[PDB]
Amino acid sequence: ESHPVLEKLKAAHSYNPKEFEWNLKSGRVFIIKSYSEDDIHRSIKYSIWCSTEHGNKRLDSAFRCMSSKGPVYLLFSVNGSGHFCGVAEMKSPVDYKGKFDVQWIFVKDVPNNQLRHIRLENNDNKPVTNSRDTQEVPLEKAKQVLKIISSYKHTTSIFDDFAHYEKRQAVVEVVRKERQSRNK
Ligand SMILES: *Sc1ccccc1C(=O)NCCN1CCOCC1
Repeated sequence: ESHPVLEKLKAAHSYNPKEFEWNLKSGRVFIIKSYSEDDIHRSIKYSIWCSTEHGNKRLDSAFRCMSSKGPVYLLFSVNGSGHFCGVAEMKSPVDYKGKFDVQWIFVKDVPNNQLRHIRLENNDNKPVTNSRDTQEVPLEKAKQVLKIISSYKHTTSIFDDFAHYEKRQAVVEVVRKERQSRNK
């Protein structure tokens, strides 16, 4: 049983492409720390993201500075998960509490133990796996991360729980409408 939303997305997008250029000629790369799986699922299916107010202004500034002279890539992980879950390219400036277009490219779980050896000089030389939201990754270390994420032979991804997230969204909307209706 495969869900038609996911079937539609997989046919319209080339997720986890075999020929991905990790040795970037230019670009900027940022960590995104999400609060929940549900937000990741929502972002993949609608091609949008919202950071915090401060996070939005940092990504807005970076995208407009890049002026399409190179990509802005976002490396996604939810707080506490122990893996990265995909990478998207930022595709629009922030629109105002503030959302922007993203294009998901990799959707796959990469355990933190494959990336912990990469450390970020611009964040007290901490592992890239102990970053906060919108932490920027230096270009050479971004190449190392993207090469590992691109080539890692993943065993699972959020897509394996896709129908679960669909039902969760649908139930949440009905619970809210009933609750709003009882307040009137
Ligand atoms: S608005 C959006 C778009 C795509 C995926 C998730 C979301 C979302 O609703 N996020 C809610 C929590 N955010 C945390 C950071 O501050 C903004 C809201």
